[PDB]
Amino acid sequence: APTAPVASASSLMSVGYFNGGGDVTAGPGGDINKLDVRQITHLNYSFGLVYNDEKDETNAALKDPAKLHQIWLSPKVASDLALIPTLRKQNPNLKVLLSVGGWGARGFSGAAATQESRAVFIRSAQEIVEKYGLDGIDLDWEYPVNGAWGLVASQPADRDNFTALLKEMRDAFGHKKLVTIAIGANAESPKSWVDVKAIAPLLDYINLMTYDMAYGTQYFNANLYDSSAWPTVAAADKYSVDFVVNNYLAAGLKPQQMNLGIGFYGRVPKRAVEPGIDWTKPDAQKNPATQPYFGPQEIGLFKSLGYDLTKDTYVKYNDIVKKLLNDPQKRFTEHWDDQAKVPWLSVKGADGNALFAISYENPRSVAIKADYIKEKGLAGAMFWEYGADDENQLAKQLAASLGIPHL
Repeated sequence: APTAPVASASSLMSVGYFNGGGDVTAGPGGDINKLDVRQITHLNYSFGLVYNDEKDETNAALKDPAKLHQIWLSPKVASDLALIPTLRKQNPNLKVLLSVGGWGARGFSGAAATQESRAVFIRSAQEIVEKYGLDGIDLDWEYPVNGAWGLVASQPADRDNFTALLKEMRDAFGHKKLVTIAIGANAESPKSWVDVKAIAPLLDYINLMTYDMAYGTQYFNANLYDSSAWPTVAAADKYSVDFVVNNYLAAGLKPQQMNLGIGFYGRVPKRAVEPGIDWTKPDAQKNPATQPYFGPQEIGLFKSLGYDLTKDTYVKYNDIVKKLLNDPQKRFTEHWDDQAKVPWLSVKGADGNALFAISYENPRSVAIKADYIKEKGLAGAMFWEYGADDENQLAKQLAASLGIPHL
């Protein structure tokens, strides 16, 4: 122990995404004038996009050749960023970052390719951070090298180009603005996509996207540990939050550099609606490891509730409460998994059998993830996102369980 006491240690972090830009699919984000920021230490306003020359880009605004490699702010994003000072009144020590990228956002591979292209991107970030009085920039490139399985352009040079982009961004911003990233759950991310040891000293912290695991042959979307009763069939699909954290610790990231991402939403597992393939098998597609257990009645049920499960499986927590838990016909039965430490709902099939419909986060499971953050010595939590929460209930539980102090 020290010979003299030290000042009060700063609290754990809670980094909340506010998806004010929205999507073309989901429409614009929420109303920044109604946003309550009392439960967070850092706000990631999302998303800025990247002007790019990828052939498959559909956003015509991003194709301006005069602005290639710069950051694009939609009208809604630019309007909202001008309103940041009004949020600071609720939480004067709040740090606000602009997040650039997101799932399906093109342009990083080209922007990162050369010192010259990186310099254009960085100068754009500097101008935006300065002119809107932000505290820093967050980069959500999904993903260097892998390209989110071909969804965005990618090349092997992305790995070391990403390091260079972050190093040159830190050089330009200095030590008085924040630079952070979101990083994927996939085990291949630290192995092949991102040089975590090289980038960690450049970044204020790293947000782990410890969610979106309800794919392939896996049932749960953000199980803390493996579920004993619902095991994943193909080894490459076997994920848990603890597995992801341990992968990044083994790759050399320190606990104090990582926030644990929490999803304020649920997913219907892809295993319900699409054959799950074990790619290690011969004739893998001919002999699926799992087969869909939803039929037309269950697909139609979700359609009647506003979800086309062939296109997306995402259900906001507020809609889980309103449409599923509070379904007037009480068609969804609630369950708890003792090892995954998350809730899940079943529906009765046409054959009368209970079927695993969706796993998600509730206050109980969020409190458990907060206690795990404390147990593992992590830096705090990150969450996606305010517009999916139900009157900030998950954000409030998270703050209470982490001990975030009040104003």
